[PDB]
Amino acid sequence: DPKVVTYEIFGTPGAVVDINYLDLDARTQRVNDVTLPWSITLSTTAPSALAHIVAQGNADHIGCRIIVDGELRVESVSTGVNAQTYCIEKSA
Repeated sequence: DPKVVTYEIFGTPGAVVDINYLDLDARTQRVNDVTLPWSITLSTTAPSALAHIVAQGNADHIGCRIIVDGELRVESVSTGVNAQTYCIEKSA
């Protein structure tokens, strides 16, 4: 069965952020003006993949998770004015 990778961005309900995330073709995607909380789910038949995401907007509290086949792999949370959050999983 395919590997399922989910990115989550969360922290301040209703905050608006912009996002760059890596898809499972190793291509960087851009999403602008997204409301929190937010997620996207991707899948691949490759057994191993790089995954990473960065988000930033008007939230003063913001975090990210990378979940692979239901398993939490990495988590980061930040507090600060217009804070940025970054998660990377080098072997999803």
